[PDB]
Amino acid sequence: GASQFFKDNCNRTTASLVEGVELTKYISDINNNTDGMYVVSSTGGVWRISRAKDYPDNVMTAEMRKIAMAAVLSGMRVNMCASPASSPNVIWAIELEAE
Amino acid sequence: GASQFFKDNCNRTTASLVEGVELTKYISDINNNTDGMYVVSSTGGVWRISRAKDYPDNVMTAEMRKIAMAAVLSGMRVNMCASPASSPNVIWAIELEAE
Amino acid sequence: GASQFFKDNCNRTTASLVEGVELTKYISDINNNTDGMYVVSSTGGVWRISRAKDYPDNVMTAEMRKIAMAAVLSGMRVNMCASPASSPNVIWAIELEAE
Amino acid sequence: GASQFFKDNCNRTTASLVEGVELTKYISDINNNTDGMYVVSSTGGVWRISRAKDYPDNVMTAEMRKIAMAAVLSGMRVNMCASPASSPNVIWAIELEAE
Amino acid sequence: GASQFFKDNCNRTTASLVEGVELTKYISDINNNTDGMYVVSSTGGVWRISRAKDYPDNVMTAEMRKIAMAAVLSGMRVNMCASPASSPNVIWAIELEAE
Repeated sequence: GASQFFKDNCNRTTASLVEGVELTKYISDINNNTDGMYVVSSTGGVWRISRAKDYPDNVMTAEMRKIAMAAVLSGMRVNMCASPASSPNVIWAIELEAE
Repeated sequence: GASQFFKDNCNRTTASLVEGVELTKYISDINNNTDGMYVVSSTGGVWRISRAKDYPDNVMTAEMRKIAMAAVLSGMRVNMCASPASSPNVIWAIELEAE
Repeated sequence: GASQFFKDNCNRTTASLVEGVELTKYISDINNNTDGMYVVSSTGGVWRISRAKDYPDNVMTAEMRKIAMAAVLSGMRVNMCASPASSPNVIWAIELEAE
Repeated sequence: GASQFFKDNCNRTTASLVEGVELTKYISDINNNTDGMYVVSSTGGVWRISRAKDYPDNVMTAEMRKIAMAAVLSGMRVNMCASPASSPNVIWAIELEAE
Repeated sequence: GASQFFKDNCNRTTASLVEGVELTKYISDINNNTDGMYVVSSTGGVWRISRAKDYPDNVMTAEMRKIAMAAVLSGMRVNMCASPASSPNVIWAIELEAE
């Protein structure tokens, strides 16, 4: 489940905390309208991974992409801090968990 | 099979949707007349991977290459949104599926 | 245990050595007040990974991220040289340990 | 075996087609006149991996290094389009095969 | 042990050949006087991985880090061309072996 750190850091934002998600699809799309990176959960949820060109969020967002692909390949679950009202929703924090 | 999101997104374009493709070869070529990144399926179909030097699509196309190689290395299948307006067809979106 | 080298180099700083830690979560966060990369141990301790924009520390901190993610995915333990001057404590050195 | 596509593209070059090669060593060297990336086959052949500073071949050559490393670590075979009469030979195209 | 190519290339320098090293720790350190990337063997020896800011040695030094981490993670041995001038000795060339 979500570490207390992660939980605490999400609640103080107007985002929703999603725990123990299994990601089953990883999407790269450069079509004009959908241009971006997406993940889909086992339950059919869809999320957009945040993007950023400038330091330092270009680092965090790169790692988000690494975490998402690692979850899909290995079946490890993730916890997410994501916007609560949109389709697809956007990821603002993600936590890869071994246990 | 392809997620609904992925399906929906490809259906809005001139491109066609290819599902359940097993990629078995990954190619990098720097000969000027055939320069490019390609993948080959178990049936011998060929696709070119999109490239881009500018942000943000240089990010998405880097992720397409990562997805392509992951699929070849692990046998995991992919869903593609490919444009038939070039030989080989060009990948505009790709979906890695565990499930 | 930490190598002699690591041990000795951490001793000559104002930070503390943490040995044989099992990392079980890896976090990327772009929320306003939490912006960064974090790791969580099997014992619920939390650390911030250092970051740097310019050469050569950009290389070192990139490797810290690769090491931390490798530890989470493989169960390999780490040794850390962390400064407790911040909360969460910040990693100044990290040692991946296998065989 | 080399895909038909890969064969045809090397067929249209001045190179040699090298099939079913097992790569067993991966080398990085920064010494003055031997500097470069090289691979060695199970039977002792040596090839230099092409390098390039400029887009788009900087992308292709990075992918060639990734394919080389993957073949070494996983024992997967590669097909090459390479110079035939030097030592080391240079690789102009490489195909990673799961098949 | 080392390929003959690797041996021949090291022997043209002031550096020394070290063979069949099993690396067991991988270190990233940004502390002021110990700022760099290091590896430690099963035998307890320590080496510094070369760093480079500009093309083309930034490519080769990036590959050295990749090789070093792979060795630690997989237990695969390396051969190194290392200069005894500095302490710890500096890796100028490295060869990952599979077979």
